[PDB]
Amino acid sequence: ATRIQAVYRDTGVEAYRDNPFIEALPPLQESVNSAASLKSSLQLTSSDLQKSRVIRAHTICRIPDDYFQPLGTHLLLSERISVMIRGGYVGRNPKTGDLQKHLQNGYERVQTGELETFRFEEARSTAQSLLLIGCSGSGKTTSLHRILATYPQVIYHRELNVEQVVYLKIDCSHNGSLKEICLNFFRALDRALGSNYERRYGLKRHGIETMLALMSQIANAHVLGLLVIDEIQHLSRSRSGGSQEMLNFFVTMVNIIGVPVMLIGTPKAREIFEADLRSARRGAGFGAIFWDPIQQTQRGKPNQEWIAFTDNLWQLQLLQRKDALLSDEVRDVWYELSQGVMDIVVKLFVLAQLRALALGNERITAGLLRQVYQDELKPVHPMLEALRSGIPERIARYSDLVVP
Amino acid sequence: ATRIQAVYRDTGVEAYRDNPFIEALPPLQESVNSAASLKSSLQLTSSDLQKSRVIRAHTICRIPDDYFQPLGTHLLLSERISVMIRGGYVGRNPKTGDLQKHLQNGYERVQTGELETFRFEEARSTAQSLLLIGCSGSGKTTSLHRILATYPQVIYHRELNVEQVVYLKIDCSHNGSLKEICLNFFRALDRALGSNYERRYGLKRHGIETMLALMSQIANAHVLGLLVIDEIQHLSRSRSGGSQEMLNFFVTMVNIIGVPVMLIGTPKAREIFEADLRSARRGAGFGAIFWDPIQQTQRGKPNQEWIAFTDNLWQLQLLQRKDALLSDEVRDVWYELSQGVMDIVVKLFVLAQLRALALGNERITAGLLRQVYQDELKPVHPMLEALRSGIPERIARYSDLVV
Amino acid sequence: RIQAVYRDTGVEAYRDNPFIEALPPLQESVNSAASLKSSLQLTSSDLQKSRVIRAHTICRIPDDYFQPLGTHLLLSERISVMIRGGYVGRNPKTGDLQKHLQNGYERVQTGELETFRFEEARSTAQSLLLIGCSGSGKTTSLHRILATYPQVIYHRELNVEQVVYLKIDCSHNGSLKEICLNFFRALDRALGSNYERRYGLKRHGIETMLALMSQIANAHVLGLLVIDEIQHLSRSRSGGSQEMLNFFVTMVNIIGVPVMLIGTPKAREIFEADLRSARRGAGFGAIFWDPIQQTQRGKPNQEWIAFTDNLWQLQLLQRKDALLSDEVRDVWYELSQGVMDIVVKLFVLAQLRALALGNERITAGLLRQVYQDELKPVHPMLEALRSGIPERIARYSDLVVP
Amino acid sequence: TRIQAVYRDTGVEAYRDNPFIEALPPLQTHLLLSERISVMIRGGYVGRNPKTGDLQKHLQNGYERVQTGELETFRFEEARSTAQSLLLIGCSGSGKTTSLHRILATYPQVIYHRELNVEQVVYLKIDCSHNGSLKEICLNFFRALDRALGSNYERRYGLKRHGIETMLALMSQIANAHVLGLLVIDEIQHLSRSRSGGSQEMLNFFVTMVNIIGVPVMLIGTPKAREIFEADLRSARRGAGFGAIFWDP
DNA sequence: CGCGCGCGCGCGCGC
DNA sequence: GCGCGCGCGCGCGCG
Ligand SMILES: Nc1ncnc2c1ncn2[C@@H]1O[C@H](COP(=O)(O)OP(=O)(O)NP(=O)(O)O)[C@@H](O)[C@H]1O
Ligand SMILES: Nc1ncnc2c1ncn2[C@@H]1O[C@H](COP(=O)(O)OP(=O)(O)NP(=O)(O)O)[C@@H](O)[C@H]1O
Ligand SMILES: Nc1ncnc2c1ncn2[C@@H]1O[C@H](COP(=O)(O)OP(=O)(O)NP(=O)(O)O)[C@@H](O)[C@H]1O
Ligand SMILES: [Mg+2]
Ligand SMILES: [Mg+2]
Ligand SMILES: [Mg+2]
Repeated sequence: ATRIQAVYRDTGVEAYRDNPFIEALPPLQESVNSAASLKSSLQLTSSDLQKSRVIRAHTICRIPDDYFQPLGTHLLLSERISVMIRGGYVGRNPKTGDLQKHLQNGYERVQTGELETFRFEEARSTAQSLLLIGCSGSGKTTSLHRILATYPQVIYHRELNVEQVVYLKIDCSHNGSLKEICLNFFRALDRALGSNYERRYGLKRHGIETMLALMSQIANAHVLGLLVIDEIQHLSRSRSGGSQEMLNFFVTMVNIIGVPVMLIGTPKAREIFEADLRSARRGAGFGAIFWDPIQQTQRGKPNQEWIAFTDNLWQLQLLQRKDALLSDEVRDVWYELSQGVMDIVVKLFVLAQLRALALGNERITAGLLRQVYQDELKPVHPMLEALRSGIPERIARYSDLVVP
Repeated sequence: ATRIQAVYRDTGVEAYRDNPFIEALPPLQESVNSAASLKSSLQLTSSDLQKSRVIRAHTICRIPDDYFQPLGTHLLLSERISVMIRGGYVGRNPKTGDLQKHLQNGYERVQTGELETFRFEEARSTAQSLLLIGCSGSGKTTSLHRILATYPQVIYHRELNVEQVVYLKIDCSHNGSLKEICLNFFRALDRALGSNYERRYGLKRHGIETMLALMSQIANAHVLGLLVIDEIQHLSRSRSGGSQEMLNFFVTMVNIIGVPVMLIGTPKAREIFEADLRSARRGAGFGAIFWDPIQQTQRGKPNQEWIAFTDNLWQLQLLQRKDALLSDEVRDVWYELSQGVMDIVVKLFVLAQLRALALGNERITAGLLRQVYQDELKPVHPMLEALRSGIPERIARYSDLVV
Repeated sequence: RIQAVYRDTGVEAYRDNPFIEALPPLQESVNSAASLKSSLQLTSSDLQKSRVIRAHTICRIPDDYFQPLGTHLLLSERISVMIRGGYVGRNPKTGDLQKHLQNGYERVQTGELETFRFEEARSTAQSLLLIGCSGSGKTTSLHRILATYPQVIYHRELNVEQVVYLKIDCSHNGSLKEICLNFFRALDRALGSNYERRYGLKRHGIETMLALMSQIANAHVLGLLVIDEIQHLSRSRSGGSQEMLNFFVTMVNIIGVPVMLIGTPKAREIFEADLRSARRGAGFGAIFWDPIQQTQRGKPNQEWIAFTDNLWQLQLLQRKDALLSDEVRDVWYELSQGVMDIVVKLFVLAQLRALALGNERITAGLLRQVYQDELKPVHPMLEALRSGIPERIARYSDLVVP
Repeated sequence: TRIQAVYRDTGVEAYRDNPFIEALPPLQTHLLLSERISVMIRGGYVGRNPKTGDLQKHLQNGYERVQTGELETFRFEEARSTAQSLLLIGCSGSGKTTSLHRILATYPQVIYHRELNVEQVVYLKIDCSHNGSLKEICLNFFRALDRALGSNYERRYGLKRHGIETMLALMSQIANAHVLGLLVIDEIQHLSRSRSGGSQEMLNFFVTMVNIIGVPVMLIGTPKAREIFEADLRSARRGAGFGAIFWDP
């Protein structure tokens, strides 16, 4: 563990009444205020602007890692993860030691008449699942990292020895194998938790069945509240024997041990989720969260969200000949070269900053944007010309590129 | 061993006379009375409307797991399970006591005397089997262990040193291999019965030959009353003739040990029980129960079942500006979207409450319903398009669906 | 090995990180490329020597003659930024941070604060792609770039050994078990160990041996991985071509070791299948190295002129002439047509032919003779570039259209 | 049969105090062939010299000098891989193999180093695949190696139930354990006379061996096998390190 | 501590 | 190009 002792404050939900695993997480935040906490930026003083060439380049190449502007779509994502984690613990409440008294009293009072029936079972799996699908570059990995960074990963409960783990992030196996997802599970858990599960069960020549049972044993021992699997699109194309095997193992994981599972991938992963009704409505239990590139124009006016995003990005420059205000003439060159894909915007900005910084004419203009677009982004050209064209036939040539 | 102390109360069935494992069970109930006791709803007070938005949203998200209304398809299933649990104990009663002198007298009056024929071994495997197949979302698991939770999971006798496991629910194996199904059996047993069978019998490199032997021995020791294997559709994975091995293991388990077995799956498992007459005959050894999406109009008059279901669901709204009664216009487009699937009719309601709650217009209308249908319930559309068309060629493209 | 010393850098975010301060100091781009200059030292006494000795000392020119071009200013900065940014997320920060976590936890749970951020640790790895023609010097250039940094550094304060770069290559049929054996071989060649013997000969699956690769690469914290010749992933059949890229994409996602991929334009189309195979194949841009053109504009290009003038000085002939005629240089580019390796080999073979013929003079006729006689399997593809035809050049995937 | 090494040097800058070079006889259309083979042997021996002494003193002195002093940069790992590979094209009955065997007959095949635990072999001539596959040329490597020197890799790794995978790593390991000066190969027609989609995989192995292992290889064939040296410039450029030698009467 | 048995996986050949 | 059959090696359990 990292030894975060647990402190118990009750919340306003009747279904979370006196649950030790629920009342140990940061309290229920409002929708607007929760997405405000995700706001991050890179700060630079006036002294850092009067620095030499190499230090400025090295500290300006840090923007993609630390700059982050929340979006309106995060208002919907944060609500789901709030109830996924908290809701899955409802059925996994450690029962009071006085449970047998109630059972025996009910049994003796139903046996002799005077009571029609009695519920002899309380524990039942509550866990569910969802599926967020978006084009590559939609900023889903970083968004999930920054949302989950608010939660403490592993805590400790003093009264009874459970070393609760809230979440752990893994990725799908490169060949779609099921006996490799367990090695990633062990590696991620013995990195996040303080243990050596990779040594004990990793190099031993156990079978597929006798190590899946081991992963299921670690997860119910330290209650896991969410397991997130990324790069699901690897199940597509060259899957070894099949993908339905891994899918229905995850289904068993959701239904039996009550650990909610969240799946992440590109819309190349819709080809594995539409073959029958079961593999679709069970693939997403809170529905899907389909993310799309941001558009320059709203229903009847330019999109203000992109305006705020572009302005806040444009404020972060280390060029001495910078222009404080941002014109529409050079703003419109961004969208005609980026099409709203959130990665290309920041990468083009950083690459243009480096080019201007090193060309000797440290002024950013519309010309440098296309000048650096035409050399340093060549292997991604044809996938964005299709988005520029807007014709569905040219868009549908690529599986990741979702038709509008 | 939760140590529920057994109490013996007599019943009215002649064949269930002085059975230790039948008299110590919940008493016989009428199916109409039994189905009425599955009713449940979310507990809401009037003051819950004046609460924080987040708390109200979290309260709404608990609807899918607490609201449950019994339909007309629960009478038959309740009756079948109530007979199937309790008919398998006639051929396993350890009430046999001093059976030496009676057999000796019979032998010594058959070897010489007027008795042409006497019968000695009256033990029989009285078990049966069921096959419950329905659409993915009809409520097989929920209704199954809401019905089956009126029975105590484990009952203990001390006059006879036996621990009785009345039922045990296990899922199938992901790859259709008998090696994984015993690990699930042991985990379910030691997760319900307090014990440690998983480490003792599961991580040693025992072959498949002896692990099944240990499983049979343990199931016979604890007089298991019902084994329910869920997700039986997983056997379509083993297309190298590996489903026959798993099927005949359960057939053997019914013929000798005597535990009744229940099979549950989507209609994609219908390709399993059609290779020969034996599979189909024993797949439904006491009938088969097939479920379908609930229909809006059974006849010219509207169906009262769906009307009652949707009216009872409509009263669980924490939106403040709520309509007093459920309008016919929004009701007719409620079926038009879910098409009778019991999971989607509730998920649409929950997600529309969450959408109107976040948007600020705390009221449910048809337009918002279709907005939520298009935006968020996206991957399930082609199957619902096929169900909306009504033509057989569209439906005969997905294996899960039944015409 | 190297015993670490700690010198602070100018960057505010590269501060207190042991794996960054141990590296050489941040240098400017002008002196980074200028310091990467090599030549062979000669004396006037070598004029009177034997033919065999002269031939053996002039055959060494391609090995130790390196004049930086104008493109190296970008490559040096790119590699330095990648190496120093790889270690940003891989910094030991669990020194006394436990009390900070507990204080923040009790402040968020009970007090007035809400927006605490546990576990600032993450991955900051980005990928680079270098695609150029076979002869553009994309291998010896990278060798000279990373010859500046020490291979492995031993840090005394904690028993951790750091290796900053590792050089492997894709081989044969684009299988992952190629690169596990290659990875172990390179790692235990650079750092004296027996990793290949401990893990190679054993009967091990692909997915179990990749985990050992990941574990050992995370033990000796690796700041860069170079996979040269990724053109072997193109003609290779089955589902291995996409799965090797899958492995390299997930290597820069969890472990954090940045990956740089080097190939020829034959492997230009291994990425063009999808969007994710292209964005995740060039993180900080992709560098395409075109061959030297005769004129950058209406005026002649000074890069080629400087190259020829500096390369001309490395001659050892009795009747040698320091000056060179314009006719000599004009046919020099005509025969080779932009590809630098062919230039240096044509020069050295012409010098060898002149030395052994008995005529101690270099002339354009001898250059044409050594072009025709020796470079027989090289010219049928140089003809397309010499003729300047778009389709003739576009016949092959080895050479880009312009 | 192995002979002791007599280290006699000559007035050359590149070859100096490197035991793998001065353990060879004195340096002083067949003239070009002999000169080319000699220079590849010695240049390939250059890039693998373990003649270094107290590197750690020098390396740490340079590190400390760069970290604080006025010296710009220090060039760590001055260890290259000097390998070159020509193509030899000529008809089978012309007599190319006669000159080949005459030139490689001049130098001793295997020599002995006593101060170092290395017994390097100057040349190692295997024949190309008769059926045509990746495996048999590497088995041929074991057979030629154990014919050259008293060895038993034919039993340990020749017919051992391994794959096409681990055999290659062992072959490279035993190649650079006794560093080869030349890997000369004849009859390259059957490389692509028959195939299974893997005609260029053997050339991929050759390129990898002349990149990391650092052994200069030689390829010999009749004008039939020129098809693979025409498809793309990577194979065409690497197919002629010092330039191809087409044989004429 | 040595030998016997079984099981898991890897490679080659056949369809 | 994929599935099945065989063979090889390793590990644990018992006397
Ligand atoms: N909300 C955001 N604000 C600013 N930059 C962002 C945001 N989201 C993503 N980025 C940038 O997007 C780049 C990488 O996006 P990333 O999150 O890796 O894509 P991804 O879809 O989540 N993973 P992948 O499957 O490879 O596309 C980085 O440069 C981030 O700075
Ligand atoms: N009578 C009912 N009243 C209320 N909700 C119901 C009813 N029947 C089913 N549901 C809901 O339908 C959803 C599906 O439940 P579930 O138990 O998964 O059925 P299922 O058929 O086993 N799904 P699957 O295992 O994939 O076939 C749940 O959200 C239940 O709450
Ligand atoms: N800057 C340079 N100045 C002089 N010669 C150079 C230079 N760069 C490369 N060369 C020549 O190129 C040789 C090595 O580069 P080269 O073999 O072409 O690598 P590469 O072909 O680009 N990488 P690859 O084709 O994937 O193996 C050197 O020995 C030189 O002869
Ligand atoms: Mg991602
Ligand atoms: Mg179910
Ligand atoms: Mg190279």
